[PDB]
Amino acid sequence: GAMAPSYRVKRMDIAKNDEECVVNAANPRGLPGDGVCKAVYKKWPESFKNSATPVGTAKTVMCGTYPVIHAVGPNFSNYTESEGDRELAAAYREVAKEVTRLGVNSVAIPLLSTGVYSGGKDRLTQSLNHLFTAMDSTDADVVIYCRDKEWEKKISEAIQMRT
Ligand SMILES: C[C@@H]1CN(C(=O)c2cnsn2)[C@@H](C)CO1
Ligand SMILES: [Cl-]
Repeated sequence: GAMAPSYRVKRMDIAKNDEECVVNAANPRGLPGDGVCKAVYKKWPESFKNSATPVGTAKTVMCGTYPVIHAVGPNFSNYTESEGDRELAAAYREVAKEVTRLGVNSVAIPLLSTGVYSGGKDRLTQSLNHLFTAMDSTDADVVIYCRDKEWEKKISEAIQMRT
């Protein structure tokens, strides 16, 4: 575990993370995809061997000894708000199980079911709160990666307000 488990946020490419493992915002078919998924594919393509997994699940594949946790959030274009919410919370629960199993002291994590899976809605708060619900019982240092300047501020405020 980390001596004083923390949450942090950085605005940069998660492929340049300084953590012991990464969470990919994966598609269910293990395809290179776009956005975070494509950056992850470029950096750790070996981690896409048999990475396909259903919505609401996480599947870890090693790139060397570096664990890539492929977490499949729902595409809110396809799911109802109710069913998508349930699957999004489930994907993060599976990430917490994998982070725990791996014994890492840190993890780099993107906000699942944002961007191309958001169904054109702002899901920062929904996705971040499911992240916290799953990760709060873990003792890994969590570093959230984002790309938007306004999202960085909102995530940073949400972290700071619970300390
Ligand atoms: C891709 C990231 C996250 N994001 C969203 O998910 C989104 C989608 N519809 S409203 N907001 C926007 C802030 C753009 O930057
Ligand atoms: Cl960058």
